[PDB]
Amino acid sequence: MQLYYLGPKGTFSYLACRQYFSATFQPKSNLFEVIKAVADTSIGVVPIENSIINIVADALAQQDVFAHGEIRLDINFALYGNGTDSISDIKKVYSIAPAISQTTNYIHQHQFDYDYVDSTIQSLTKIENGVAAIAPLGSGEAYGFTPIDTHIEDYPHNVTRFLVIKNQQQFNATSLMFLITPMHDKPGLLASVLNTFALFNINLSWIESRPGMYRFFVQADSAITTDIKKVIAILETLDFKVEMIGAFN
Amino acid sequence: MQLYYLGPKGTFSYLACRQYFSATFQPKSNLFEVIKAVADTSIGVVPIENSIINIVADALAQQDVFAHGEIRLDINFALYGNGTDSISDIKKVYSIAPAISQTTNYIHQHQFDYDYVDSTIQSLTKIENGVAAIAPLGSGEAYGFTPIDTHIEDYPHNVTRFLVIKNQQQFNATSLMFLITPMHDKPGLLASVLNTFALFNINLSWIESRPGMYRFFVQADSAITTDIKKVIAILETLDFKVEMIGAFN
Amino acid sequence: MQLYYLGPKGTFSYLACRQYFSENEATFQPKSNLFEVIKAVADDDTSIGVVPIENSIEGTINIVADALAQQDVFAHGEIRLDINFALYGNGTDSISDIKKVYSIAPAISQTTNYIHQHQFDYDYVDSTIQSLTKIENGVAAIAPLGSGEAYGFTPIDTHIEDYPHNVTRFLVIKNQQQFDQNATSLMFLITPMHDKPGLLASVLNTFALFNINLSWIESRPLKTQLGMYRFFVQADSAITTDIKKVIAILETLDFKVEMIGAFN
Amino acid sequence: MQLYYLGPKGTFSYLACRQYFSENEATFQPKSNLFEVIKAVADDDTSIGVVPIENSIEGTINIVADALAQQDVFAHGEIRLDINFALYGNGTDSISDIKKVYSIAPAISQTTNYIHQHQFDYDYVDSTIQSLTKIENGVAAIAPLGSGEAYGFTPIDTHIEDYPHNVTRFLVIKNQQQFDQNATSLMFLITPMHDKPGLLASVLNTFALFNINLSWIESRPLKTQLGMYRFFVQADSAITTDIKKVIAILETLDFKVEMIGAFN
Ligand code: NA
Ligand code: NA
Repeated sequence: MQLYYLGPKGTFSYLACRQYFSATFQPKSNLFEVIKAVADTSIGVVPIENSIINIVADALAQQDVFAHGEIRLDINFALYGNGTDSISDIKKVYSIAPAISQTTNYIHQHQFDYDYVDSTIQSLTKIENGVAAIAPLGSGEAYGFTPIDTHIEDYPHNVTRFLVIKNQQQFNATSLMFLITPMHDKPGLLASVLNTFALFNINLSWIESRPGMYRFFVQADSAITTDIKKVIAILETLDFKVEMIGAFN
Repeated sequence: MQLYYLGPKGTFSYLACRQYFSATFQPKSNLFEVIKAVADTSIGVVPIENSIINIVADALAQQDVFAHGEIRLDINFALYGNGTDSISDIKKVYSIAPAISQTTNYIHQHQFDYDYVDSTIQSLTKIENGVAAIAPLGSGEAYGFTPIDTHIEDYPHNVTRFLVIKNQQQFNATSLMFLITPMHDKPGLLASVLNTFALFNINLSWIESRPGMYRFFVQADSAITTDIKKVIAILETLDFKVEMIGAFN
Repeated sequence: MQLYYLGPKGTFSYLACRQYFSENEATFQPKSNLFEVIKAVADDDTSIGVVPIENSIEGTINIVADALAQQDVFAHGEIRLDINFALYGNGTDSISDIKKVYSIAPAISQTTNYIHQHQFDYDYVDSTIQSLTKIENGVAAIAPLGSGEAYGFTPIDTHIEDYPHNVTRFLVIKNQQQFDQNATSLMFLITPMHDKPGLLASVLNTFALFNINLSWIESRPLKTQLGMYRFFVQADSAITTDIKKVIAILETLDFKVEMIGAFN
Repeated sequence: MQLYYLGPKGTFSYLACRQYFSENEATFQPKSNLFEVIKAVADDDTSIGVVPIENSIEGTINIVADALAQQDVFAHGEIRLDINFALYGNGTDSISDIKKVYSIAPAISQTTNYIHQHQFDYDYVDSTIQSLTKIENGVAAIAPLGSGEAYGFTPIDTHIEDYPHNVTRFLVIKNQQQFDQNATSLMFLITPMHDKPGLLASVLNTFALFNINLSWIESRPLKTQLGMYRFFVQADSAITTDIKKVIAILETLDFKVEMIGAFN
């Protein structure tokens, strides 16, 4: 049971693999390579919402891969030092760009100097007297480093969402993921779609547009119900191609 | 007139700077750094739709930066060789991961071996006898390289969209960009919004959700009109915070 | 205090007045037609009137809806009347004896399956008391259930209506515009200023947004211009912030909105 | 061929029949009430009937709407009649001479500002010919414009209605259900199977989706159950693919849909 995910050890992907469903781990260098692998009858963990995905949504649409589960990662950044450098000894920090913005206020509270690095790995490289790396919690410790502080990010409940993927359309599910594709351009296509679910009061937890026409990624809090089959009928009558790409709990 | 954008010379950002509004160029290492700079009373070019942006949408929301123009880049990949290696001499190619997926069929038509590289710069490094780099057209030539072929991507009209940004809320505009933020959670908030514009038949060219609540990025094909002021009134009555973040032609 | 309604005695209006009011807290004042009823309420400051508003079986509610639109009169309550009928005869006859019935037109129309099942011959009369005067051996009157006993007659048969849940809704009306004020249903007049496609949907979509039920929706033509309409709507809500929201939205959409009623 | 309508001669129905038909392609058959009209059309296979459907000023359209719902009768066309009135007198009198008018109730209600401006005293009569019989020195009849000249009288004054664009819409009805077939407006009966909030909006929202205008929307109560309704809708469209789409959607939403009319 090969579990393909974005590596190396210590990424968000790996953290969510581990911290959630604690199973032979197979790290991949980026996501194209993890989707390919999954699409051998194996498993994959891979982000969809707000990561630090075109590719993912896209393979989901190709029917190369299907979503059987969800995992929501508590985004969290730590500060890693050289071993009892105390926080007040940190002169300078090193982190990738998206993480500097996640933690820009922390940098400021403390008036750290800072600059950028291609990797969290490279962040760890820079650690020395008066130098700390901002990286995800649970991640510096893969390579023997101990946080100076933790929950470092400016905003309190930032979350990334991860899908469990397979090459198996094998979906008692109580959340459903749909690709809804317009067969022609007209005004208000997204509106059509949202309104059809809202007829039936089917709450949509997540919705996404992707290509100047767009197709639609929607996720609904509800089981396979007769109401769901109705909105499907209506959408098809409205000219939407409808394929279910996820079903889970 | 410092023009801040994502570098180095030969990125999509730079290409759109150049090919569109052909002006003192100031390349930046990534986008956080270009938004900061813009937010000195200067200019910025920066992508919003489908790039190969959390950060961008986010600064637009902070009112740190405002959009005064649009540029749509014809995505396009070329094949760069060592100088009359003909296409049939290419054994292997090197490119970043998102570009391999853009061109996966081209790789296959020709049965190239392939692997990944951190950069287009690094792609160019690998060029030798029997080795070619897949990179954006107009980009290998910044560093003296000539395409083996061009329009290499699998799908024909992929496009990225770029905003012209400023630290100036100084908006005769005929496209309008709004941040619409819900003051509370209830079902169908996005629906509310789309339906209000559709009352007035105001076509929305682009719409985006971002944070488990969401705020909304919408762009409307219409001027500052009395109808637009109406939908604004309605949205405020519905409890949406409304700020205009873009206005252009 | 005056209670105007459509007479003569034994109409459905009259019955609604009996069901819903004491004779010893109102003086009953029958009028000849609905125009007169509304006119009397309009001019008598210590009056109410009871007037059909939904599912009349005789005569149009438009005249009532127009009085309300022009604010000649105001709605201060509603009452629902079951529309049921009986067969009234000579005290002797059984149903097997009846050869012929006489009835007002509205009553025939509601009891036609009845009339047919029984193969009665029939003819029309101008009023229920008229009906009653045709009674003799083998002749019956079809009348509002309980109207024959207002004149000293007895049914041969009752509950003879063809449908069981036919209900006419009446308004209790007054010439004063000041309403109960823990009101739990609201009536609005809503008038578009310009012609636009989908005006009614607009209105209904707005109330749905705040999940507020409409128990009644009526339209009437402007009459001052071809093609234009106004809307009558009754909402199950007290006057709340949600309600002020829909009015604001409707006004932004260029409808004028006015409360024409409020009660329980 | 029979043309049933509400009499006697000189009603608005009668006038609509004159405006819209030859006497020499129909035999005119007045009936006493709308129930009789609909009943005659229902039983006469070579018949039409002309019957009010929108903006009646006298008497309810519900009976017509119910006949249509039960498919006793079918709509094969519509005609619009201007509702206008004249003052009819003794050939001698001028308006300055008139002390008193007599009129049917519906006519008083539409000419009341008129009556008031001129300070006529008035009273009611049961029909326009009755009106006409009250005429003498200082006494006039208010009647449908062109109905006095059906009996040999002349107006003292015309176009005396208080509003200029009051229009009653009539249906041309038949007991056969087979329609014109380059039809450009469609009438549907649409009935929900279950009670749900926002049923009417559902229907209207569905037609809007395909940008199809509704020129008329009416509701009627089920009557077999409390609380339930059916919907009458007239759509400006021929029978197209868009139309088949809305019906499919409506049926998916658990309405039954049936064509009750189709014409131009
Ligand atoms: Na009953
Ligand atoms: Na007129």
